[PDB]
Amino acid sequence: SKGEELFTGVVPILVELDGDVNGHKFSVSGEGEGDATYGKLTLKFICTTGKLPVPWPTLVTTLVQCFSRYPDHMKQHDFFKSAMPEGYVQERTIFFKDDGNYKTRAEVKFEGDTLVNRIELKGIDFKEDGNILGHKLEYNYNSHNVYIMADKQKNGIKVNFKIRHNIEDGSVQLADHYQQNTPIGDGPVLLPDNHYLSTQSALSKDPNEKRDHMVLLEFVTAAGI
Repeated sequence: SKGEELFTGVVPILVELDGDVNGHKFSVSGEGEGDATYGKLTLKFICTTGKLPVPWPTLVTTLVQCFSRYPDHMKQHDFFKSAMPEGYVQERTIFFKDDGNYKTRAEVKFEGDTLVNRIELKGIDFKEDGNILGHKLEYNYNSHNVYIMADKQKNGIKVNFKIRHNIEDGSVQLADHYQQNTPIGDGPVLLPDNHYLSTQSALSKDPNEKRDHMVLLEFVTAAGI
C-alpha cells in the first residue's frame, strides 16, 4: 500500500525545532523510534541552546501522527502515511487560554530511512509571569482525542483538539489547537471520513542526562469509525 508499507517495522525518528517565544530564541533536537503497528513512539529531546524558556509540555504536540495505529477496518482513513514518503506540511495555531499563542509550520517526511519532523515555531503575546513563561506547568501530559476532518479543497485534512495542561496550583489550562495538513507531493492521498485519534503520553527524565531534556512515551490509536 506504498505509504503504509514504510511503517510496517520500527522507523527511526529525528525532530528539529527552531523557536522564538516573546523574543526568547531556542532550538530543540530529538531522536527516537516509532512503531505504527502498535501506535507507539519513544523519543528523547534536548534543548540545544541551553535552558528551554517555555515548559516542555507546551511543545509536545509540536514535536509525527503517521505513527498512529489505524486498525485494519479504518486504514482507508490514514492520510498521514498515504502522503509518505514525500511527506506533508503540518501547520498549527495553538491558543493558550488567557495567555499567548504559538504558530507553527513543520515538514514531516522521510530523509532516507529516517522519518524527520522539521519545525519553525513563533510565539507571541505571552505574559512574562503567566503559566508558560513563568514555568508553572506540571511535568506530565494528559490523554486526549484529536479530531480529524477531510479538507478536499486543500487535498489534505483539518484537525482540531484541546490540550489540558496541569498547572502546579491544581488548575488546568487549555491549549486550543487548530491544525491543517497538506501533502508535499503531487500523488494521490487518502482523504478520510471524520474520526479521531486517542492519545496517551508519559513524560520522564533521563537520570544521566545533564542537558535540559524530555523523554516521551506515547500511544496513539485511531478510533470513532
